[PDB]
Amino acid sequence: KLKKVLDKLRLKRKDISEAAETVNKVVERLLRRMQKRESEFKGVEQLNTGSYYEHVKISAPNEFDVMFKLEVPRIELQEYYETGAFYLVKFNPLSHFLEGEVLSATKMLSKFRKIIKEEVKEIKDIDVSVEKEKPGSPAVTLLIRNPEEISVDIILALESKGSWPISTKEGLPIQGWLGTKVRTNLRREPFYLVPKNAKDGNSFQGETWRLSFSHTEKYILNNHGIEKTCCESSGAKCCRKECLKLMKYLLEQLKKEFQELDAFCSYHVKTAIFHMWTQDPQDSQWDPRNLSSCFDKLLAFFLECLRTEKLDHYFIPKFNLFSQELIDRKSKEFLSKKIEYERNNGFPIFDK
Amino acid sequence: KLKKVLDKLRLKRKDISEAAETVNKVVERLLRRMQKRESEFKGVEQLNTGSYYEHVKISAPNEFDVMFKLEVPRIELQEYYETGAFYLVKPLSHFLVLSATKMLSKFRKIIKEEVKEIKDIDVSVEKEKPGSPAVTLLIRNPEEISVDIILALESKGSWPISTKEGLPIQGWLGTKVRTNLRREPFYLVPKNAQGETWRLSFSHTEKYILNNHGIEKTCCESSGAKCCRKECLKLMKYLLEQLKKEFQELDAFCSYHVKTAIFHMWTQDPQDSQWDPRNLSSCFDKLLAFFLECLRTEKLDHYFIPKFNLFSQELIDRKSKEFLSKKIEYERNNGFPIFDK
DNA sequence: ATCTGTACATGTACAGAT
DNA sequence: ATCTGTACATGTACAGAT
DNA sequence: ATCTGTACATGTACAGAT
DNA sequence: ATCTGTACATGTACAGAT
Ligand SMILES: Nc1nc2c(ncn2[C@@H]2O[C@H](COP(=O)(O)O[C@@H]3[C@H](O)[C@@H](COP(=O)(O)OP(=O)(O)OP(=O)(O)O)O[C@H]3n3cnc4c(=O)[nH]c(N)nc43)[C@@H](O)[C@H]2O)c(=O)[nH]1
Ligand SMILES: Nc1nc2c(ncn2[C@@H]2O[C@H](COP(=O)(O)O[C@@H]3[C@H](O)[C@@H](COP(=O)(O)OP(=O)(O)OP(=O)(O)O)O[C@H]3n3cnc4c(=O)[nH]c(N)nc43)[C@@H](O)[C@H]2O)c(=O)[nH]1
Ligand SMILES: [Mn+2]
Ligand SMILES: [Mn+2]
Ligand SMILES: [Mn+2]
Ligand SMILES: [Mn+2]
Ligand SMILES: [Zn+2]
Ligand SMILES: [Zn+2]
Repeated sequence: KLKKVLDKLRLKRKDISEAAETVNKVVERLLRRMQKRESEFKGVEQLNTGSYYEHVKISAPNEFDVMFKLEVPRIELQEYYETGAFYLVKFNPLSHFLEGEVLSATKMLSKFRKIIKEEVKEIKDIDVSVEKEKPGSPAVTLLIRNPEEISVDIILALESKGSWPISTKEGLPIQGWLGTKVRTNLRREPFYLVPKNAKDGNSFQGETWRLSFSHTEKYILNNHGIEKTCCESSGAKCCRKECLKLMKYLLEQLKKEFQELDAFCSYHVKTAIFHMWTQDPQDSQWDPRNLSSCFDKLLAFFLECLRTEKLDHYFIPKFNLFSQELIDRKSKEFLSKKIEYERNNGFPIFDK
Repeated sequence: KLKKVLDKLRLKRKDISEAAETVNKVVERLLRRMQKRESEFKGVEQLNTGSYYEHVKISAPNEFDVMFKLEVPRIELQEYYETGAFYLVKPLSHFLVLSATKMLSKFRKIIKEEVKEIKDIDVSVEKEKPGSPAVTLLIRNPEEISVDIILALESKGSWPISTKEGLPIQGWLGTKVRTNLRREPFYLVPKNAQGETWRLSFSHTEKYILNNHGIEKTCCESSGAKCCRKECLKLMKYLLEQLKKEFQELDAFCSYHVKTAIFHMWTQDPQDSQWDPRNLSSCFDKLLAFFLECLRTEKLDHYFIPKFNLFSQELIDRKSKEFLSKKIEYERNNGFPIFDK
């Protein structure tokens, strides 16, 4: 039943190679342009992120996420009104994006965007354009057409190599699951800042950046067991990723049908399951034979998050992704009724 | 019982700090002399190895092992008579085939000279034992402390073909750990087999394993469950040391035999729950049983180099092995009287 | 003549295909 | 059960630069 | 290139609780 | 007797500064 759904959701090697070969050409070309004729983004490095590179992309290989990360030493952060996740950056190639020592996200994103657009114009063996800028998005989104519509988000990121900001001190609670050595090593990796980029008429709007832990999330997805052999060729398979896929599909299906659910996103699902993985750390609590129970307990957990208006960021405990300020109580109650319905009627929306 | 023995074997924080502070002074000084003064070993780097740094040193902090590793360009290895572990190898121009003995001699000469210039510590250089890669230092606070300074070539290429089927950790530590470990460099120490032969060393890998030894990532961490893997190693090591001090029939045996055996046992019994502290006795007993089988069948393969049998007739006499078997069997069946000495 | 940033060479895990 | 494409990590060769 | 500062893992020592 | 919490000690990886 749920196994037959996962069969449908499974990507096909044919579609994967056709998608990947075209995506790599465009990314490769954009990346080379960044390290050229004294461009402000010379030295920028590529880091593949998101569902496709975590092997939890469902249905089709039609959306890819790439981080163009730039190392910036000597930066100091100021936390933006105790939000936990938003910061001003302060201190040179990047001199054109400054204003009284404060690095403007929107100025930097604009030039980044301008360059990409120019480079996309010079591609004439692929049908590829740049999507209209959505406010509140750090991404420059490319729309490719070959066998299929394919989205690529190119995400500008500042890379800092110092210790993670204090707001994350109590985050990443993997001690009982992946352990203290994994946590210490992960926290020795750099942290990343992407441009917030909203037009919410607030102070420091265009100079605000948001933390990103996509690199850490990637490691976790691909190293997700308490046993080192979880899902390896001499280990036992778990159903952790399969649950993620199923929850992701439920949300996508609902989202494409109801615009009441615009505020919700797959990152909500990803964050919830990270908490569940912490709560149930044993690989045996994610046995393939117990896919139904496992999926069901995930749904149950997500409903509790919705009811209590509380789903803390996994890395930044005080940043509540389900705050009244972010998502209306009505939106949450709408999604609760929709989830509850599917759960109690055999998930009819899986058959669409 | 066995818990009371481990109490005795436990090092003391006081002795640890007193030993370490003196060892570090001498190593620090020797290391600087290798670079800061223009010698053929400029660029050599320090890597601490062995029981003390694996936290399986027993009784006293009186023996320390340090690798002075030197990165070298693309060398090519020729396997020395299919032994698996020994190879001829191809600034260092003075030691030309790169001669282990010639290189070790200069290394040794330098160290000896530097030790002469130390006048706040009582420290000398032990007489060279042939077939030893080490320059051994003898220190005295009031207490005797040995330090082996081990010259190593560091090579960054793929590990030699003789190791392809070694490190069988797939069902224990897993395929990702194995692949990553095998991406680290490998090392060659001048252990002669003759004077131009080097021996492979995986002390760096053994160190990672000792400190990352569970199937669960949390084994022995503050939010994990403690196992008795290291405690078994300690106990087996003590049994051998105690026997070795009493019988010179056992001169050919060493702690590396014990370490290799337990590596195989850890592979054979990968589950952390098969090494529960509550089952220390069973665990120790099954280790003894395994070691006796190695002795009976004259077979204890190197963990990294499967075809190199450390218990070959060529290395240890059948009589030595039969002697050790009777001695182990006796202790096992009489409540380990030798633990009370 | 030497040095180097870029591209390729080699290996393997994951997961889909047979 | 075996086989195969993609991604990703680490090493090294080399045309263009110094 | 070398050195120091920071953070945290792995030990040990011991008291109060179980 | 064992376990748990705190203190005290050493080791070790890596970033930023010199
Ligand atoms: N791909 C995708 N796009 C979505 C989803 N829901 C909405 N969108 C599109 O995002 C734009 C508006 O931004 P948003 O803040 O509402 O959406 C972001 C982000 O786009 C989304 C997750 O996308 P992703 O990074 O590609 O996800 P992943 O690769 O893990 O899975 P998959 O792509 O298979 O779904 O979540 C939102 N978001 C909020 N906070 C975060 C955060 O910290 N990190 C990330 N990565 N995303 C965050 C509009 O174009 C809208 O259509 C959605 O589910 N998927
Ligand atoms: N410390 C120590 N020394 C020993 C032991 N048995 C003999 N010796 C002394 O070593 C001289 C050389 O003879 P050998 O080649 O038989 O001895 C080596 C090596 O010395 C010994 C293990 O010593 P280690 O490396 O310090 O061990 P670790 O630090 O892990 O444990 P601990 O110090 O707590 O015991 O084993 C022998 N050996 C043989 N092959 C290897 C190998 O591949 N690697 C290593 N590391 N050792 C190997 C003798 O003259 C004698 O004085 C002994 O048990 N311990
Ligand atoms: Mn995505
Ligand atoms: Mn995206
Ligand atoms: Mn030793
Ligand atoms: Mn030694
Ligand atoms: Zn798994
Ligand atoms: Zn353990």
